[PDB]
Amino acid sequence: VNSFSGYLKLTDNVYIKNADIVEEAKKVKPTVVVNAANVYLKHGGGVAGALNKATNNAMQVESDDYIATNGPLKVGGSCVLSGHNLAKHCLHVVGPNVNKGEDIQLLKSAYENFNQHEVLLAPLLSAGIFGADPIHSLRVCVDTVRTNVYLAVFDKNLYDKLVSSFLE
Ligand SMILES: CC(C)[C@H](Nc1ncnc2[nH]c(-c3cnn(C)c3C#N)cc12)c1ccc2c(c1)NC(=O)CO2
Repeated sequence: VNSFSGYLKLTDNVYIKNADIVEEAKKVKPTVVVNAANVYLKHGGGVAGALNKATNNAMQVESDDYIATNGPLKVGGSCVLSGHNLAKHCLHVVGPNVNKGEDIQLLKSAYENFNQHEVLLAPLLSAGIFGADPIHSLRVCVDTVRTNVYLAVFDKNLYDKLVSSFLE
């Protein structure tokens, strides 16, 4: 149904909210929820672990079957799979992990995957333990994505910092 509510409008197509992406998926029933994935789709921590646990491991079982037959994704790439009980589809997107020395330049390619979907509920790519500067990740999102993106950032201080920085 895509019933998003309580978001701050940053640009004509980018919205942000201080919220857990899992709770937003349950409330919104979006057509697409984005997972902040790794190349072998191992959903142990961060956003991926939170989405997988909310599907009672159904996401991991599906992802393991996909990987066994197709092999790993590339950094900056994506994969559409079932959204299970959270969404119609899950778009698994691999942002670069700069704490593991991956190229930050690939974050544009990661967000470019969103342009295949009219509307998406998504997290901030490459932020948290992936190590990118969260203000830079929001700028790449705004400059790259042309479709409607609703960003859920589950940290009040980080949310207030991104909004404040964007309004400068
Ligand atoms: C920047 C953070 C605010 C963001 N985290 C989140 N953002 C939005 N909804 C969230 N729910 C939870 C949650 C819910 N339950 N649990 C046990 C967790 C956890 N962990 C976490 C979460 C974040 C964390 C790690 C990341 C990425 C983004 N991006 C990447 O590319 C990979 O690494």
